[PDB]
Amino acid sequence: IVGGYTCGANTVPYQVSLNSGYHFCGGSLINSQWVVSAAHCYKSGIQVRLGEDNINVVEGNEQFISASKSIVHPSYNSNTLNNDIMLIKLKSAASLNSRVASISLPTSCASAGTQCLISGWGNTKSSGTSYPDVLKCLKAPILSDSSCKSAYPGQITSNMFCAGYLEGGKDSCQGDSGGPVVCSGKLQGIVSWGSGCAQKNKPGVYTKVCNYVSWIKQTIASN
Ligand SMILES: [Ca+2]
Repeated sequence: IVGGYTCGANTVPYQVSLNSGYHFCGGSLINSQWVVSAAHCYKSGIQVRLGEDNINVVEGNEQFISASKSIVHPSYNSNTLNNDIMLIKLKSAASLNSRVASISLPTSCASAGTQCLISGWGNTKSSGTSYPDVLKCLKAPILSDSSCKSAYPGQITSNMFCAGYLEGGKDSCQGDSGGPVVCSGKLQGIVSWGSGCAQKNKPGVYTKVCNYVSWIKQTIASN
């Protein structure tokens, strides 16, 4: 997260870190046994780390649980990042409490102008590299479909929305991928892609979660 703020420990209780020896992507806990992340975060050997603030210090609220199964969206295209969503089932159920909690799925899509909270352990510089140990946050609005398409000609599908600031300076970044965009208490987006980070006229691009709720629910019901 570029241009954000320190969230505060365990204030984003649905935020997870995906670990394969190291933090490599975010995710969102959607019930005691399932995480939503970005398909471009897929790899084998995932440990899901819940209840994290400092990802380099054991602070006392962590739950570390191996993935038992990963399910990349059937229609994920890694070239276009269309359908950039995956589900991860945990080998055991998380213990849910105030610091480790699921985030509600949307019943309806969000609209341009709604403010949302984007979070993660990704890069904090736009012309630099610095990776934080503690969770970072950014409040940002959803942008219009037309401004999104104008920023990224020929690239925005019906499964993508933009959020952030066209002026630059405030965005998600490398290492935030797979993490949440939460708007009025609902998971509306997944950190997906963008040209650089926090560049002028290059807002963040997010997977549009509301398009996937039917797939999420049926997948959970049969797995
Ligand atoms: Ca920790």
